[PDB]
Amino acid sequence: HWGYGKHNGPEHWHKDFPIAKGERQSPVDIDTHTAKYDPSLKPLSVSYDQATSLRILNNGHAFNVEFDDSQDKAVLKGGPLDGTYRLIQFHFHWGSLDGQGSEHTVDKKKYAAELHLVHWNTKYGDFGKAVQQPDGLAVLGIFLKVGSAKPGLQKVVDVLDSIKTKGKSADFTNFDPRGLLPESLDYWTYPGSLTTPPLLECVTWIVLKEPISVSSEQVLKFRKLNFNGEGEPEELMVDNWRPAQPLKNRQIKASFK
Ligand SMILES: NS(=O)(=O)c1cc(C(=O)CSc2nc3cnc4ccccc4c3[nH]2)ccc1Cl
Ligand SMILES: [Zn+2]
Repeated sequence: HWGYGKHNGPEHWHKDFPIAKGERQSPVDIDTHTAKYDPSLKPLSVSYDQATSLRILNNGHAFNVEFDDSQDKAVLKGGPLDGTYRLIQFHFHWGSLDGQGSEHTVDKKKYAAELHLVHWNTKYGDFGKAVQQPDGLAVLGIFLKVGSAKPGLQKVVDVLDSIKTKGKSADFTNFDPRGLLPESLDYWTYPGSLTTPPLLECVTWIVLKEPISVSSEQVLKFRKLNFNGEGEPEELMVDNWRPAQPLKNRQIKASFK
């Protein structure tokens, strides 16, 4: 039922999912001036050398590139995190125009898109149990701006026509998510939630300061995807972002400056 339209978009989600008005909802605006530099924060450890991508799926809201998370192969640690978080999937949120599309904002700035690399805490055994825990997930968020192409993105862009509509999937092996990372791993971090229903308050958000650039042609291909299934009226998959939510009783920490 939920989606991103006038009638079922973010401002409606609270009726099915009451925590949408909770105390640690995401995304948020990152006020860079009031983010607290924490010299005790560690460098993020991104260990994606042995990542095994499996498949790409249009789930009707976005597309997910899924990984084999049945061993410690692509893991996130360090940073604000205790213990080890395994990559399960990544996906993006993007706009109908270059001036919008990110979920997090930085001093109210919206990026064209935002990449979420979703990881679950191995102490909880699997993703489904992890999302019921307050430290269950760690999502690495990376902003996308439009400029020069991201060559490491092109494999993803080129398979989108094979997953145009809801429920379509395609094999997607040997994709290296290191090609989606900017040079710096400087980040902001704060406790929050899934940005999509069920909006569970289980995420440590780690948002990189440095965006990656992607070309106008790459983001255009995102915008040709469909939220509908095959054989249904075409509604372009665009503006699949949730706006900034109240920060409430939270502090955003900076690993830099
Ligand atoms: N936008 S986000 O917060 O990074 C984020 C997005 C998503 C998705 O939207 C993937 S599609 C997706 N469909 C479902 C259905 N039920 C779920 C129940 C619990 C948890 C996830 C669920 C889910 N995720 C999954 C995890 C995260 Cl952390
Ligand atoms: Zn997301």
